[PDB]
Amino acid sequence: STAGKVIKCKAAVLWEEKKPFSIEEVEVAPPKAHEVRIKMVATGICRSDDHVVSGTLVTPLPVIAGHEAAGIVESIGEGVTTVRPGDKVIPLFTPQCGKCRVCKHPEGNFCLKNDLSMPRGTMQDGTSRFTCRGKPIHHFLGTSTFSQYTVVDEISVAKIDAASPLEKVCLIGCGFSTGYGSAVKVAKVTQGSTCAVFGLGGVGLSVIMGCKAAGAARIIGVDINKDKFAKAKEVGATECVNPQDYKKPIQEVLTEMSNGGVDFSFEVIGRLDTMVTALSCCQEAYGVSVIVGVPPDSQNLSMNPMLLLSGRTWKGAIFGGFKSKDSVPKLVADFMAKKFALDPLITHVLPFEKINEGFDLLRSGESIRTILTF
Amino acid sequence: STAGKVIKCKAAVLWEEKKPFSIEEVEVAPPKAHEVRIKMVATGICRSDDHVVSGTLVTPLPVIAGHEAAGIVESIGEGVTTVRPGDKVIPLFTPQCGKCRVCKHPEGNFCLKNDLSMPRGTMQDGTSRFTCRGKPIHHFLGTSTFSQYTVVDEISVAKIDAASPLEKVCLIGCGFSTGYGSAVKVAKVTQGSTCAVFGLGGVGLSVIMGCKAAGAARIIGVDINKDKFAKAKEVGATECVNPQDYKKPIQEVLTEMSNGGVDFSFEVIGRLDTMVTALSCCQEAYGVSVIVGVPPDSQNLSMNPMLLLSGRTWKGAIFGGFKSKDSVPKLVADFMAKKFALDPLITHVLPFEKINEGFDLLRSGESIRTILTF
Ligand SMILES: NC(=O)c1ccc[n+]([C@@H]2O[C@H](COP(=O)([O-])OP(=O)(O)OC[C@H]3O[C@@H](n4cnc5c(N)ncnc54)[C@H](O)[C@@H]3O)[C@@H](O)[C@H]2O)c1
Ligand SMILES: NC(=O)c1ccc[n+]([C@@H]2O[C@H](COP(=O)([O-])OP(=O)(O)OC[C@H]3O[C@@H](n4cnc5c(N)ncnc54)[C@H](O)[C@@H]3O)[C@@H](O)[C@H]2O)c1
Ligand SMILES: [Cu+2]
Ligand SMILES: [Cu+2]
Ligand SMILES: [Zn+2]
Ligand SMILES: [Zn+2]
Repeated sequence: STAGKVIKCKAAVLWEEKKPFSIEEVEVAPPKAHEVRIKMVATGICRSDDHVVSGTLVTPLPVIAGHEAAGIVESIGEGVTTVRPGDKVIPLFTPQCGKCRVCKHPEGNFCLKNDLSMPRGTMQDGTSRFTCRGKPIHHFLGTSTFSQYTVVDEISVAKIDAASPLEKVCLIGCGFSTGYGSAVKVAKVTQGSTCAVFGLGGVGLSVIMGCKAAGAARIIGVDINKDKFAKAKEVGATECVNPQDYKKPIQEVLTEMSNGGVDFSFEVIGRLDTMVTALSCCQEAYGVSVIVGVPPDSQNLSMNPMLLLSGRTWKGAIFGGFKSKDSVPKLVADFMAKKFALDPLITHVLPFEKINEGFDLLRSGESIRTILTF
Repeated sequence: STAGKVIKCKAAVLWEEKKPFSIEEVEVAPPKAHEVRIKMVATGICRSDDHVVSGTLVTPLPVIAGHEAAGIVESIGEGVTTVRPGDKVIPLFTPQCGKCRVCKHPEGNFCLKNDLSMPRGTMQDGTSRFTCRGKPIHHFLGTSTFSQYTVVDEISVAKIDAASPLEKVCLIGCGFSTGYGSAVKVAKVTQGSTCAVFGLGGVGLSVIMGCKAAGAARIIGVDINKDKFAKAKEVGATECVNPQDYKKPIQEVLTEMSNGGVDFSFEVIGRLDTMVTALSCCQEAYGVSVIVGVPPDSQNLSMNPMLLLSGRTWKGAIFGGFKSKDSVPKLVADFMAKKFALDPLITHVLPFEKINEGFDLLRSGESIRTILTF
C-alpha cells in the first residue's frame, strides 16, 4: 500500500520541444485534499500530444503530456466523494467544476477551471505533484497520463462502470467523444443530410461515426492520405475524396458533388486553410461548419466575411461539446450496451515504453490510434 | 391609361460612384411575363444604398438604386397571380422563388435567384426595363425603388394589407425586418440574456427592438456617435457605451461589464474590425455573434480560430433570416395589430426630389431613417 506516500515510477517526460519523450523515474506525490491518485492502465496517443512536441500547442515544458486514458484509483485525498480506491476512472482534460457560469449554462462545457486557454501546467492549487531529477515537472490539462501514476483534481475525474475494458474505453476520454459529439451535439447533424469531414484520423473517423448515427445520408471523407479511405468507408463514409487527385480546388469539387454545398462540414485536422475550405464548401444559406482541429498557437486565418453573411454558421468546440463529468460515465455505459464500436479506431497496442514508436506511427500516417498499455 | 405602354417618369440615377444621384426622366418599359410594374409611394434611405455610391458594394453602374419601399401595383405582366392592379405591395430585395433548395429548406432564406451574390443589375430574364437618353440603366437587387415606377419580378414582390400606412411599412422591406429577425430569428435571443449591439442606426435600433422583445435583460448599444444613444435607450437599450471614451479596447470593457462576455452580439455597421470585436466580446464557451453589416467589397478579415474552438458560434444573415414573400405580409399584419412600433426609426420625411439631402442627413449622423415620399 502506497497510500499516503510518494510513489517513484516511470513517466515519459518531454524536456524540450521537438525531442523524443524520455522514459524516466519520477516521484509522484500523494493526493492533497480533493485530489485523486490514479494507476494508469491504458493511454491513447492523440494528435494534440504531438502538438506539444512540435510547439503548435503551447504549454509549459518540461511536461508529462497525455490526456486520453483510463486507470484505477490507487488513493483519494481528503474530501474526495465521487471516486473511491479501486474504481475505474477516466481523467478529464476539460474539467467540470459544476459551480461556474459555463458549468451551470445548459449548452457550454468549457469549464472556466480548464488549463487549455492559458496553460499553467499545474494542479488546481497552482503546484505540481511530479518531480523528476530534483526538478518539478509540469502537468498537462490537469491530466498527465504518460505516467504509470498521476494525480488529478476531483473536478477532473469521472468514475466509470466497473466492468469497462480500460484498454478500449480510454478513447472516450478524448478522440471518440470529441468526434462523436461534434457531429451529434455541436453541429446537430440531421437525418437526410450530406456531411463532409476533413481529416480521417481517430477524431475524424469518430465524427463519421456520429454523422452516421445522426442519420446523414451522405458522408464524404476528405484526406490527402488515401490509405485512410478504407477505414473511413468501414465506419460510415459513403465516399472519400483526396484533394490531390483533382485539378479544381477541393471546395469547388465538393460543392459540385453536393449540388451546391454540403449541409454540415467538419475541419478535423488543425490547419488554417482547411478551416476556411471547410466553411466554404457548406451551403451558403444554411450550411453549418464545425472546427474541431487545434490551430498552431497565435496564428490567424483570413476569410471573407460574406461567406457568413449569406447565412453560414461557423462554430468550434472542445471535447465534442460534452459536459465531461456528466457525459463520460454515460458514454462508457453506451459502449457497454454496444451502441457504438471503438475497435475500428485502435490500430496498434504497444507497451508504454515504446511511446516514441507509437508517435512515429502517428507521424508517418500508419496508425489511427495507438493504445499504450502500462 | 398606362397599362401596356412605356411610362416616362422621374428616377434617381447614379451614373458614377461618389457622385450625387441625378433626378432624370427615364422610360419604364411595361412588365414582361411574370413581372409587376409598381408606382412607388414611400421609400427609405438605407446605408446599403449609400454603399453603392461609396463603391463598398459593387453592382453595375449606371443604376437606379433603392430597395426599402412600398407601392401600389400599376399593371401585371402575362401570368402574375399573386398581385393584381391596385394592390399594395412591398418589393423584396431577397426574392423567394419557392422552387430552389434554399426556398424549400425550412431555415434558409437566401433564395438562389437573388441578385446580391454577384450583382447582374438586371431583371430575372437578364435585361433592363429602364432607359435614360437611349441608355439602359441597371436595376439594383431586382427592386430599384428610387423611381416613381419600377418593374419587379413576381418572385420579388409581396402583396400586403389594404389598410397599411405605406409610409411606415416601407421599413419592413429592409431596415426593420432585418434588425428584428437578426435578434429573434437568427440569434434567437433568450429571455434573461445580455446583448451587445454594435451600430445604432436604423437596423441596429431594430436589432435592439428584437432583443427587448425576446426578453433580453441587458442590451448594451455601442456607437461612436453619442447622439444615437437616446433613441437606443428609448427603443430598449439598458446602456450605451462609446469606444472613444475608453483607453482600453471595447472588447475588454464589454467582457468586464458583462462578467466574462455577453450572450449575444451583433455587428450592424459593416466593418471588419467590429465584426471581430463583436465576436470576441461574446462569452467564449457559449456566446453567439451575428454579423448583419455589409462588409467592404473583396476585403478579408483576420481572426484567431481559438475564438471559435472554445465554443462560440459566428453566423451572418441577409434580411434577418426571413423568407421574404412569406414573412413580409405577416410582419405588416403584425405592425397593424400594434405588435411593434415603427415610428422611432423615422426621423425625416422628405419629398423624393430631395433624395440627395436625405443621403447627406444619413452620412452626417443626423437621421436614422429618412422616408422619401412620392
Ligand atoms: N477540439 C477538441 O477537443 C480536440 C480534441 C482532440 C483532438 N483535437 C484535434 O483534432 C485534430 C485531429 O486529431 P487526430 O488525433 O484525429 O489527428 P490525426 O493526425 O490522426 O488526423 C489528421 C488527419 O488529417 C489528415 N490531413 C492532414 N493534412 C490534411 C490536409 N491538408 N487535407 C486533408 N487532410 C489532411 C491526415 O492525413 C490525417 O489522416 C488535431 O488537430 C487534434 O489536435 C481537438
Ligand atoms: N444583412 C442585411 O440583410 C442588411 C440589410 C440592411 C442593411 N445592412 C447593413 O447594415 C449596416 C447598417 O445599416 P443602417 O441602415 O442601420 O446604417 P447606419 O449608417 O444608419 O448606422 C451605422 C451605425 O454604425 C455606427 N458606427 C460606425 N462606425 C462605428 C464604429 N467604428 N464603431 C461603432 N459604431 C460605429 C454609426 O455611427 C451608425 O450609427 C450597413 O452595413 C448596411 O449595409 C445589411
Ligand atoms: Cu486528444
Ligand atoms: Cu436596406
Ligand atoms: Zn466549471
Ligand atoms: Zn428560391
